[PDB]
Amino acid sequence: SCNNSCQSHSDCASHCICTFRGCGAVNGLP
Repeated sequence: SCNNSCQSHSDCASHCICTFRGCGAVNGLP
């Protein structure tokens, strides 16, 4: 779903959590 770096939903999108390890997806999606 979201495979990009970010700190505060700066690069993330579509309700994608952002952390030190970049953005995250749901249900293990691309």
